[PDB]
Amino acid sequence: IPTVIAYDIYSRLLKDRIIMLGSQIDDNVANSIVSQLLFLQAQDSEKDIYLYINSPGGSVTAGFAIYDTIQHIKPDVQTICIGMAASMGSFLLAAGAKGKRFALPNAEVMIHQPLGGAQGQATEIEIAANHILKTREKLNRILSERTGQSIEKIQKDTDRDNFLTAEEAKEYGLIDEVMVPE
Amino acid sequence: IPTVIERAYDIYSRLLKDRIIMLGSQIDDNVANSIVSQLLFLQAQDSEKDIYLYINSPGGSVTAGFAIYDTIQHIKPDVQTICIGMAASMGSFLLAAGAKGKRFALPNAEVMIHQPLGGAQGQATEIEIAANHILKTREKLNRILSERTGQSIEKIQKDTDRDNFLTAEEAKEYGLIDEVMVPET
Amino acid sequence: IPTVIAYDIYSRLLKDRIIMLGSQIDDNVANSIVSQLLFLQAQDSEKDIYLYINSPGGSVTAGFAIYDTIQHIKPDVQTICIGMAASMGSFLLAAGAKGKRFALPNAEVMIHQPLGGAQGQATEIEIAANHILKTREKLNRILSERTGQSIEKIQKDTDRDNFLTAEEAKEYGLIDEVMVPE
Amino acid sequence: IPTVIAYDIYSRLLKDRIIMLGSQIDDNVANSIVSQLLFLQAQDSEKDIYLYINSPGGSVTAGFAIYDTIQHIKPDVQTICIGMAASMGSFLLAAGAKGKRFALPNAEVMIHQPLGGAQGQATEIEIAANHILKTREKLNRILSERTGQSIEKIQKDTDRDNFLTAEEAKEYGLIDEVMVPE
Amino acid sequence: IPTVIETERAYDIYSRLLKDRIIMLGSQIDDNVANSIVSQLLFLQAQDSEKDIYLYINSPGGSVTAGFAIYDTIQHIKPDVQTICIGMAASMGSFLLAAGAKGKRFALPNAEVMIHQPLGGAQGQATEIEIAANHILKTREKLNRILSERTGQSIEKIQKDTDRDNFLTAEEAKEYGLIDEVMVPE
Amino acid sequence: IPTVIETRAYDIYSRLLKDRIIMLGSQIDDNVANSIVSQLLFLQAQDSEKDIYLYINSPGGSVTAGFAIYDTIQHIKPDVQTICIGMAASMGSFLLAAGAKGKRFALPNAEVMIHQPLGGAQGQATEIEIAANHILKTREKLNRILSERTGQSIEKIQKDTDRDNFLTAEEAKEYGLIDEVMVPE
Amino acid sequence: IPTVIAYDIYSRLLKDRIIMLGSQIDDNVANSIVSQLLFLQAQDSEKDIYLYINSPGGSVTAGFAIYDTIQHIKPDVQTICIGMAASMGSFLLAAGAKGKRFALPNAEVMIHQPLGGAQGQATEIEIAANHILKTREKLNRILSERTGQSIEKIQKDTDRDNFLTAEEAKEYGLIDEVMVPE
Amino acid sequence: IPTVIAYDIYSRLLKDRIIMLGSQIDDNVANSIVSQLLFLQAQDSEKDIYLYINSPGGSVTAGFAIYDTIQHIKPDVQTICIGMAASMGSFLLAAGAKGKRFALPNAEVMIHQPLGGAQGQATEIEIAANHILKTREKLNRILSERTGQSIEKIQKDTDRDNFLTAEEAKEYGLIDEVMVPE
Amino acid sequence: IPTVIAYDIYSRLLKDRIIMLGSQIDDNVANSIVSQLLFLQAQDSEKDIYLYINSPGGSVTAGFAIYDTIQHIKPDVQTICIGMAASMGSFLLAAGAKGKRFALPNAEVMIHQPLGGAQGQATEIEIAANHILKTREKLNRILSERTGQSIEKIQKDTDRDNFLTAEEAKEYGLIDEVMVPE
Ligand SMILES: C[C@H]1C(=O)N(Cc2cccc3ccccc23)C[C@@H]2N(C(=O)NCc3ccc(F)cc3)CCC(=O)N21
Ligand SMILES: C[C@H]1C(=O)N(Cc2cccc3ccccc23)C[C@@H]2N(C(=O)NCc3ccc(F)cc3)CCC(=O)N21
Ligand SMILES: C[C@H]1C(=O)N(Cc2cccc3ccccc23)C[C@@H]2N(C(=O)NCc3ccc(F)cc3)CCC(=O)N21
Ligand SMILES: C[C@H]1C(=O)N(Cc2cccc3ccccc23)C[C@@H]2N(C(=O)NCc3ccc(F)cc3)CCC(=O)N21
Ligand SMILES: C[C@H]1C(=O)N(Cc2cccc3ccccc23)C[C@@H]2N(C(=O)NCc3ccc(F)cc3)CCC(=O)N21
Ligand SMILES: C[C@H]1C(=O)N(Cc2cccc3ccccc23)C[C@@H]2N(C(=O)NCc3ccc(F)cc3)CCC(=O)N21
Ligand SMILES: C[C@H]1C(=O)N(Cc2cccc3ccccc23)C[C@@H]2N(C(=O)NCc3ccc(F)cc3)CCC(=O)N21
Ligand SMILES: C[C@H]1C(=O)N(Cc2cccc3ccccc23)C[C@@H]2N(C(=O)NCc3ccc(F)cc3)CCC(=O)N21
Ligand SMILES: C[C@H]1C(=O)N(Cc2cccc3ccccc23)C[C@@H]2N(C(=O)NCc3ccc(F)cc3)CCC(=O)N21
Ligand SMILES: C[C@H]1C(=O)N(Cc2cccc3ccccc23)C[C@@H]2N(C(=O)NCc3ccc(F)cc3)CCC(=O)N21
Repeated sequence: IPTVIAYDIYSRLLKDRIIMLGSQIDDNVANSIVSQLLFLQAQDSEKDIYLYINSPGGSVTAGFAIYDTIQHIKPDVQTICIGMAASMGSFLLAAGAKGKRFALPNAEVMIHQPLGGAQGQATEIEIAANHILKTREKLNRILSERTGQSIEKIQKDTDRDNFLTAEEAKEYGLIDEVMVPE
Repeated sequence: IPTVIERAYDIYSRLLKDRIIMLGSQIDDNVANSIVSQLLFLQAQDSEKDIYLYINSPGGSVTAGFAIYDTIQHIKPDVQTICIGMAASMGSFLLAAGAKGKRFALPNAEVMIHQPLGGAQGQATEIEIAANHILKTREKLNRILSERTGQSIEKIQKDTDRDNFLTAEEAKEYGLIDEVMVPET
Repeated sequence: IPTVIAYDIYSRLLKDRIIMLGSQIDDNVANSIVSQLLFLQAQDSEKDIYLYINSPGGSVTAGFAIYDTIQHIKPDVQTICIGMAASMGSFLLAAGAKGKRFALPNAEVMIHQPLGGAQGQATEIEIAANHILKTREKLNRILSERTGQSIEKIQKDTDRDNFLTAEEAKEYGLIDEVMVPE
Repeated sequence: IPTVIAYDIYSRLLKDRIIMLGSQIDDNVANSIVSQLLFLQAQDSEKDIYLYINSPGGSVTAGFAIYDTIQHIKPDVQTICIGMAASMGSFLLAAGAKGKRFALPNAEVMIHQPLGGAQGQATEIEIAANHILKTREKLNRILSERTGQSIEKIQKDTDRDNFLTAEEAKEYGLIDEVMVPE
Repeated sequence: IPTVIETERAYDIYSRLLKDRIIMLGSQIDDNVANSIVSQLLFLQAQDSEKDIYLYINSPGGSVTAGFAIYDTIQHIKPDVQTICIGMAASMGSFLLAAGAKGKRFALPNAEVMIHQPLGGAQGQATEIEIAANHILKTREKLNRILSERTGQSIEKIQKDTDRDNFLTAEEAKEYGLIDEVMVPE
Repeated sequence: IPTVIETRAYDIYSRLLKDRIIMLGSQIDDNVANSIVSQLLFLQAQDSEKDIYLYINSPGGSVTAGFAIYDTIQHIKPDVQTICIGMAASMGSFLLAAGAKGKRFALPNAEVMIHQPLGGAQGQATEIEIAANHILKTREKLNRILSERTGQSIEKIQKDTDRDNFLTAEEAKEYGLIDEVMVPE
Repeated sequence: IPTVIAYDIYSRLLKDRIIMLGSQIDDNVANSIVSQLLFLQAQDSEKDIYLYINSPGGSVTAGFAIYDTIQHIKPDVQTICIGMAASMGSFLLAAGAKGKRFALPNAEVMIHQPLGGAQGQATEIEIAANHILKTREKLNRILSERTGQSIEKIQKDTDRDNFLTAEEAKEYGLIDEVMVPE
Repeated sequence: IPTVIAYDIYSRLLKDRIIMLGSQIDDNVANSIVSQLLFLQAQDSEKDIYLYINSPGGSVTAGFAIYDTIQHIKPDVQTICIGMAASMGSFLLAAGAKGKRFALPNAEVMIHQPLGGAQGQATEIEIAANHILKTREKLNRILSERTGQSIEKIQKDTDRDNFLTAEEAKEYGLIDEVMVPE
Repeated sequence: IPTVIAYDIYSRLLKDRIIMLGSQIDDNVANSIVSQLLFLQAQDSEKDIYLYINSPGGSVTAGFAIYDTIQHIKPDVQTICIGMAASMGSFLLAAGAKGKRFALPNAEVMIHQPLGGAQGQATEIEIAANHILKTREKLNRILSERTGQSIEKIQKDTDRDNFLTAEEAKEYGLIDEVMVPE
């Protein structure tokens, strides 16, 4: 990772209120992004923040740590998909400030239902199944609110992996604009 | 495994000549296929004479256990069940499935009952299908166990929530067996 | 495996025209079952054969080796599900002689779409995908013929794992009768 | 982990009296949090401290190192659940200053009985069982004091994994308020 | 394993011993070993319900439930089952040595007998560990009660003497009541 | 591990060491002992009169590494307070008991565990005898010191450490392993 | 292993009352040798048995199973070392009938103390040590009786690995004669 | 391994007094060869035995079990090297009856010093070193007697791997004749 | 490893002429200790150096690098055993300046013969054995000189692991004094 003069390149972007979500979402990545959001709010509660998303998704609870911190803070958080946003990464792309959710033209967006597992006694499997179904209902309700699509349509469209172009993601309501090059 | 000469037989084949079938391992499809074949063979040799099913098993596959269960109910001879050592999980289900009045345990045998085990990985809807299947399987097992023990389905559900170890005398009181086979002085 | 006097127990059942399909279906299992079917036809071309099925399925081509040998020979092949018939095992259960397909009352039948995999260049993945889709069409067409259900219904009902009781399998047309105990 | 100007982002939050419990609880995590608590008390014995919790739980003794240090020091320790608090993480959430325990709206709280293991001679297994049962009695007694729920209710409600929404965690007495976004 | 031919029938050496009513318990006790020994005991009872059976024990023990399959079959059948320890009888092997017909439990002079409490494990939730602990404690109570009956020692003494590995010579096993006689060479 | 900067940058543990707090927060091996011994000797050189605070959250470990720490504590002039937070087990509980008389503490929910030493021996009969004699002499040395520091008899310590023995903070005070439970205001 | 006509070659030697101890001594080898000794006594109570020893030793309890069976039975058991007899193998060589213990001229005999191990609590290590020391005292006392050497000399001479030629083994009293070729 | 009518091919050769040493020499191979030698002596004490050698050698004590049994029995044992005789295999080739040691023309003979290992305390390494040096002295003394070469020459010529043609092995005195084809 | 103000704790002790030998002795540890000794001689050729020993020993040549550097330099090197000094660690403890070799009261000292290994040809094993025996003679001669015990006594007392208390090590001549606490 190069240095500019001294900042590593990512720390230099954070100085200009750009946060990089560029990996699988796990608790470490979420804790870092949450801390960056809270720090940027403290530096300036009015100026936009820019969340770059190039992520295959990951942990749903880690993604909700980021989601709730975005909604909590005062500054608008713009989202921009570059490369790919899949699964919980596409959920966070849709969670950006209204009118300020973007993708570049060749970015890939993918939506699908949550994944998990359960081993053990029948009653333990039932608890695990009830939990993942309730988690899917929670994700679909918020995605319905942020896209304008019905919960029934989101349920059908996420039954299996669903790949969208940037223009399809705009038509769906996951983003507001394709950022076309000059 | 030793051989006896009467015809030369391995010791298990010699017991099968006297209508004794050994369920002495974890229940998998291979064990079930062997026991099903033995039951059908013994019915063909003599449709009236009892068969003796020895059980020393920690259980195993529910579907493999139902292959044995359904074959026992299908054939004409009574199938006596005897628990020696241990009958756990699907092994205790099969012990309870013997001919009425002919389900036994020796005095220091261990019987254990509990809910079925399994697992699922994948999409939420795949986990839901797997959960619904294992819950329906537990309902099926509990209904039959209620019929064969005389206990209510509600009681069987409570009593199998966790591992429940029974002595031979406790298994008789519960209705999983009819008698403890006490040794002659 | 016990001996009866001298036959191993499975060879004794074959003397009474009973074939055991009691394992995952691979080429070795199929080759054995095909050989047994051809031998039994040669011993007596008129007397029924009994195919016991307790199988989680397996290879589709190995299953079609058994299916085509059943249809080729002159004797009726009865099928009986004891324990479980899943995937290609349920296909073979449905392939028995009309009126002579059975299950015992607590036997489990499961139907679902074929599984596979492909790695490599885009064009290699396309060839593999086209092959498994054509295989699914072939399975569904034959299952429609043997059950009386439409291809559209079979496609919907096999999208995910679908567990049937013996009575449900009779209602579906996968078997003719539940063999209830005296 | 980015730098702000020089602090790593987590060290910058600690300058504003924010401690991150963002991983599984082991002795290393506990020792670090204990040290941070004692340092912040020394800097200012009156000003609140903020404990962020995004944790699946972990070691009960490591969790009690954190619990007893929170109760020992003079400043109030606010707790906030973001993402998830499970097992000993939910215990620590409930341990925050009365009136200053929070969750964000989509945070997950899970409560369950302690896990462990025992191998060896019958008398060794008896010692291990008695120890884990006494540990569960200690956890339930403290959680009863902090939630207002009876020990009998906590015992029943933690027999298996019990997932709570933020609002359910407030109703239970694990938190005081859901921190709703403006 | 060698073959012997008697005039003509060919036997592996262990099958030839079984023809003379000798059963070999010569390995760790698991369900497969127990199923074989149980089958041999039932077969020998059917061949002759009156003639003694000889159970050779050279075993480090093993599964308690597999051992109780053997124990209960010994008590069930009509013939006396002599037990003889050669080499070693440890843990559930020493329990089976003590279970032979009264007056017909033997050891050769340099055989090792070891007694100790049962071993096991549990992993999982507190309530699962409690169920596992209660089960192994009840199993130890059952073992100790039977060993008290077969040796003449009190349950309190058996509990103390099996807290840790306790190695006995053949003569010490006789003094304890685990065997009746040391078979001293002529 | 976070850094604190005072108008000097310290990792948080180095900042605690500036206030004479040493962290024994892991399994005791030679590396941990060498670090703690160096810290004790440095703190004595900085101030020979001011108390040192040894935080203990440890499952124990090496007996010889623990005796490196024990002997350094007794050697130096300053009193070393000991405080158990979380857990002190095995050699960690021995070191808790080794703090300055009247200055051994535990927080209320801390766990203390005492047990006999663990080890191994492999080889010829005479090599096993040497190893056994050594671990028995090591146990007697530990028990003699624990008797001195708790006021309990060697025979009581031997009985109470035969198997794992878990104590609450209040039980550890009653036993003489600590002087006070540090109750919160 | 070749067949002679039908016996495998070892079974043909057993017909002539020759038992082969030709491997490491474990419980399986001891059970086999014990069974062979008891069978040979039953076939002929008067005729000598020949125990061939080419063994590096092994389990002390398995070796004592063989030793006690040799002393129990009525026939004399000659011992002959060919190749090597080490550790418990040399103990069994010395245990043959008085006057009928042999080695061929280039055979190797090795004597040494018993090996073992213990891991666990100090009291467990003490029990293990006391047991191996008592086992060594028993072995050395029997070797003193069968060689004519003092217990003190046997203890000194077995402290470390001690290799003997056939002639040295005769001089020591471990064998009676070197079987020199015609 | 084919059957002739019924014998496996090696058992058929043993019926004509031919023993195959065709593998690495370990105790199992030695025990088998010793048993075959003793059986053939019992069938006919006067008729020659033929020992085929195609072996890379192996255990020195296992080789001495074979060597001493050859010298013990009354029949002459011819040796024939076909393929290769190395290390203890070349020692056994040289041990055949005087005038009846052969090789086929393209057979390879290799001689070299014994191999072993020693691990542990200085005094244990010393015992192991003294043992392997004494073993080498024993091998060299016998090879000197059987070849007519000096012990000093054999020591020098076996310091490293020394490969001989059949004709060179005859010149050395390891064999008596090269068996040239008709 | 903590910092004091800036030095890591071990570098701060080196500033006060204290060298820590606190691990197994390998070439890396020896090279570091040798460098520290040469640096301290340069900093002050007259002032004592303090070598702390808590070591299970290790490489004999690495230990002799340390030993010879101690004897080469002008300053007295005090040695102090804390925790344990075993094998080459106890050799180095005995190598400190006469009158300035110490142990704390509960420190363990263990002496024993050198360990090693050799695998290969007889002549390679002989070279390895002669080397380890010469190494033991060199160690014993120096230990006799430094303790005042005879070489014969040192040989007997190091045949097996020999554990000494601090007081016993003083009686033996391995240290001069037990450093008793005030
Ligand atoms: C265009 C707009 C926006 O959409 N982004 C999102 C974004 C994030 C990461 C990578 C991107 C790549 C391509 C396109 C947009 C990317 C950030 C950008 N910002 C800047 O470029 N700021 C100067 C700046 C950048 C880096 C730096 F180190 C210093 C200054 C902040 C001000 C602003 O309006 N924007
Ligand atoms: C709102 C309140 C609170 O609940 N927290 C907890 C908290 C912790 C971690 C992440 C969170 C994310 C979302 C919401 C609360 C979060 C900390 C916060 N603090 C600040 O935001 N302080 C400015 C600040 C932050 C970071 C920084 F680097 C400099 C200043 C301290 C003063 C205070 O009242 N609060
Ligand atoms: C009842 C009917 C049938 O449905 N089967 C299928 C079947 C196969 C495998 C296991 C089964 C278990 C339970 C129920 C049916 C089973 C075989 C059977 N046959 C026999 O039982 N024949 C005597 C026989 C069996 C075995 C044997 F070794 C000798 C004879 C052939 C004649 C016939 O009509 N039937
Ligand atoms: C029909 C024709 C043929 O195409 N085959 C090939 C074949 C091979 C293997 C499996 C097959 C399965 C299905 C269809 C053909 C199969 C062999 C068959 N033969 C027999 O069926 N011969 C009786 C026979 C079979 C087996 C047996 F054990 C005894 C007799 C030899 C005589 C002959 O013309 N044929
Ligand atoms: C109360 C007393 C004591 O018992 N300890 C032990 C201790 C050690 C580790 C964690 C603990 C957690 C909870 C309770 C006691 C803990 C240290 C403490 N000290 C301080 O708190 N000193 C200010 C201080 C701390 C850290 C820091 F970075 C700066 C100053 C030194 C002065 C003193 O009397 N004490
Ligand atoms: C007593 C009754 C019974 O409950 N069993 C069940 C049983 C099965 C396996 C092991 C057992 C061990 C202990 C006790 C019962 C055991 C079988 C037995 N049978 C026999 O013993 N038959 C003679 C026989 C057995 C074996 C053999 F090889 C030859 C004949 C069939 C006739 C009969 O009524 N019984
Ligand atoms: C007492 C004497 C001695 O025997 N040692 C050896 C020693 C080494 C390592 C750990 C030990 C633990 C306990 C006992 C002795 C220990 C070093 C000590 N020195 C000091 O303590 N010097 C102040 C000092 C220490 C550390 C530091 F960072 C700064 C100054 C140098 C001056 C001196 O005479 N001594
Ligand atoms: C002496 C007595 C007894 O205690 N045993 C137990 C025993 C079992 C296994 C190995 C043993 C080794 C040493 C000593 C006893 C051993 C069996 C023996 N039996 C025989 O020896 N029977 C002839 C016989 C044996 C083997 C054979 F193949 C044919 C016949 C049955 C008749 C009898 O009273 N006894
Ligand atoms: C010479 C004497 C003896 O010391 N042995 C021991 C022995 C055992 C194994 C390998 C040996 C190799 C070399 C030298 C002795 C060997 C057995 C031999 N016996 C025979 O040779 N018996 C004929 C025989 C052997 C094998 C066979 F298959 C048929 C007959 C039994 C009768 C007898 O006195 N002896
Ligand atoms: C004695 C002579 C020499 O043979 N060496 C080689 C040497 C190298 C490494 C380790 C050694 C250990 C023991 C003995 C020699 C060692 C270097 C030494 N030098 C110094 O000691 N220079 C002061 C110096 C050393 C280290 C330091 F950090 C500062 C100054 C340079 C000047 C010189 O003549 N010599």
